[PDB]
Amino acid sequence: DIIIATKNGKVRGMQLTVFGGTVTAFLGIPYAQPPLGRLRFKKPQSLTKWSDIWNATKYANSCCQNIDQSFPGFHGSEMWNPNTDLSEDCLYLNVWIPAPKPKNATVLIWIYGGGFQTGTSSLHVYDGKFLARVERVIVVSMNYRVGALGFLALPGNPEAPGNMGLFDQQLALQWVQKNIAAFGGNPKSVTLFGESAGAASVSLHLLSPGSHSLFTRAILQSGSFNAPWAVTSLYEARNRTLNLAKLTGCSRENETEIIKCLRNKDPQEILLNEAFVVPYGTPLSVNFGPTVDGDFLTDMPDILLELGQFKKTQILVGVNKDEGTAFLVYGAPGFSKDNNSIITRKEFQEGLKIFFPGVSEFGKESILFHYTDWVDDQRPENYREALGDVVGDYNFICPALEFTKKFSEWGNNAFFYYFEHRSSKLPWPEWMGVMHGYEIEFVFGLPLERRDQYTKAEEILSRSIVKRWANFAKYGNPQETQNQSTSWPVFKSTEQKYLTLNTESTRIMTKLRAQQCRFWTSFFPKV
Ligand SMILES: *[C@@H]1O[C@H](CO[C@@H]2O[C@@H](C)[C@@H](O)[C@@H](O)[C@@H]2O)[C@@H](O[C@@H]2O[C@H](CO)[C@@H](O)[C@H](O)[C@H]2NC(C)=O)[C@H](O)[C@H]1NC(C)=O
Ligand SMILES: *[C@@H]1O[C@H](CO[C@@H]2O[C@@H](C)[C@@H](O)[C@@H](O)[C@@H]2O)[C@@H](O[C@@H]2O[C@H](CO)[C@@H](O)[C@H](O)[C@H]2NC(C)=O)[C@H](O)[C@H]1NC(C)=O
Ligand SMILES: *[C@@H]1O[C@H](CO[C@@H]2O[C@@H](C)[C@@H](O)[C@@H](O)[C@@H]2O)[C@@H](O[C@@H]2O[C@H](CO)[C@@H](O)[C@H](O)[C@H]2NC(C)=O)[C@H](O)[C@H]1NC(C)=O
Ligand SMILES: O=C(CC(c1ccccc1)c1ccccc1)NC[C@@H](O)CNCC1CCCCC1
Ligand SMILES: *[C@@H]1O[C@H](CO)[C@@H](O)[C@H](O)[C@H]1NC(C)=O
Ligand SMILES: *[C@@H]1O[C@H](CO)[C@@H](O)[C@H](O)[C@H]1NC(C)=O
Ligand SMILES: *[C@@H]1O[C@H](CO)[C@@H](O)[C@H](O)[C@H]1NC(C)=O
Ligand SMILES: [Cl-]
Ligand code: NA
Repeated sequence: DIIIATKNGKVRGMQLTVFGGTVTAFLGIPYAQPPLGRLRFKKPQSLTKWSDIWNATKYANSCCQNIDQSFPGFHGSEMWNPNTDLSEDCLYLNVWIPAPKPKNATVLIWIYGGGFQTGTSSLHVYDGKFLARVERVIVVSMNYRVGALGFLALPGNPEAPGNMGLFDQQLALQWVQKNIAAFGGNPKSVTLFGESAGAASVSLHLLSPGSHSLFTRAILQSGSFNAPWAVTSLYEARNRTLNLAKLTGCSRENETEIIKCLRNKDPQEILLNEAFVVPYGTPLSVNFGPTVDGDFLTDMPDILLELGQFKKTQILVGVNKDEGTAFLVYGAPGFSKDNNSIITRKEFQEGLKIFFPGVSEFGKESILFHYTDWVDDQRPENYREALGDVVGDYNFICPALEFTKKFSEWGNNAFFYYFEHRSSKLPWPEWMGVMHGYEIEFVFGLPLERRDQYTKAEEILSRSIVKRWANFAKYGNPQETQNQSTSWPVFKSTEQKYLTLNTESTRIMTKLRAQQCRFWTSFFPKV
């Protein structure tokens, strides 16, 4: 038996058998007063100490959220839905520590994605035991409030200031600082890493002064705050809030009176209305997300980035080959996970109307013109592939490249990756390629388990990525130094070198999506 004394009370863990060794796991440690009753929509509050032994032996509740439902019984979408009860009582975190207790281990903290509306840390693909076992790092992950209960904003009004989920994350970073030593971790070697909306969270911690001292380094997988979906303007945050207050019968004049009305509604009353606070959405709609609150974010983050106002440290940044395709089956016409989704030129034009609803007719012709310079005119997948690339280049790749250029221009080492391996167990059809979210299982080392029917090539690749990520955490340099690997060069503005990850041959390339990204980053803003 292992029991650890944390600054708030004793916690009891459990021991897991991994790869013929042992990992000690502490699942569901509370790290904040439960945000219930009058605490709804507030920043997380400090935890009251307990005298007993807390039995952190099962994953805790996941924060309230809407469950994905487009494909009932389909593992491709259900692997992402929560696997514990939904409750507002959900501010818990998990800790995996090597066996035996390490002396001064580097800590990796995971922040999951889910478009700031969904997510939970108990997903199978976020299991930190393999990293603990294989690399002797400590893995920490936390749950944070999502959707309206996590990001509803009437800015200035402390009854609902916005960024609550971000502050949840922050409080858990504070917990690791205050307690990870007791578990044998080094609070001075802490690396945030997250994917998608989690990677945008990580990026906002680089800007938040409150977070500057809570971590060492940062890994952004398929996400950054400069992505078009990542920050809600204060105008939209208030229209979205008033709309939700109308939809629930909570419109009052005194803005503080609205919040107490919203606090009396049931979580499902709010959750059911979240979809309609936007009149016309897109599949990338983030109805309740980060805002410039003047607390976590002291100014519009793009100004902070451009004027070097962020934590100076190393970053690891990267994207997947086919980021956009996932969104194509959540709304684009003629697309389906059950057929090859060959679409015509007309269907592609309505696809753009879906993803760019408020963009001029001239804007849409420019996208079309930029993305229909056929290598082979006769290829009938042409429009299908072009539409996924539009959505992927615009929503993930180009913003991550622009983030890495601007960040590295202030002198810190940056490393960029292009993940282009399609998991042999990927349940979505082949036309969807190397989708959003399906490098995570490689980062967490799931293919290291030989019983899981990943290929041998996948064991090698995951083993190399795990070593690169751990080396980045431990030493701020993502090399694999022992197995004649390709050396991973720094991303410099005036060359823009990146590393491709795959099974066949890891190579160095330059200026990824150069022409696409000039279009989206420089020209398209003018339309
Ligand atoms: C655990 O290790 C720290 C040092 O961690 C390293 O330095 C960090 C800045 C960061 O770069 C990490 O990735 C590194 O692994 C020890 O901290 C030192 O403690 C002495 C004690 O007198 C103090 O004088 C130093 O200023 C501290 N900082 C450094 C940088 O040396 C810490 O003592 C170690 N603790 C245990 C229990 O092993
Ligand atoms: C700001 O919000 C208003 C109100 O939104 C409407 O009411 C909400 C409760 C919710 O049900 C939304 O989906 C509604 O659309 C928006 O004004 C509406 O815009 C639509 C556009 O199709 C129009 O048909 C309605 O008549 C408008 N209703 C009112 C009362 O003005 C407005 O567009 C939002 N501003 C944005 C999104 O920039
Ligand atoms: C690919 O499928 C889409 C979606 O159709 C659904 O899935 C199919 C596998 C099959 O089960 C259909 O019966 C389902 O409706 C097809 O697009 C639909 O086309 C019909 C008729 O043209 C139209 O009424 C629907 O609104 C369309 N729905 C969507 C989401 O586009 C598409 O034609 C199929 N493409 C190919 C190449 O087979
Ligand atoms: O995952 C989200 C939000 C997210 C997104 C939405 C639809 C399709 C794909 C991803 C997102 C929205 C906006 C900006 C970035 C990411 N919601 C809960 C729910 O739908 C689950 N997701 C869908 C799957 C589809 C394949 C892999 C990714 C996850
Ligand atoms: C914690 O778990 C141990 C072992 O299963 C059990 O004996 C003990 O009663 C539990 N304590 C509490 C407070 O649940
Ligand atoms: C709104 O309510 C709060 C709390 O009751 C009060 O302090 C504030 O003065 C009220 N504002 C207005 C404009 O009535
Ligand atoms: C390097 O290669 C050996 C076998 O040749 C393998 O067992 C080991 O896990 C590899 N390490 C990494 C980090 O790829
Ligand atoms: Cl054509
Ligand atoms: Na390429």
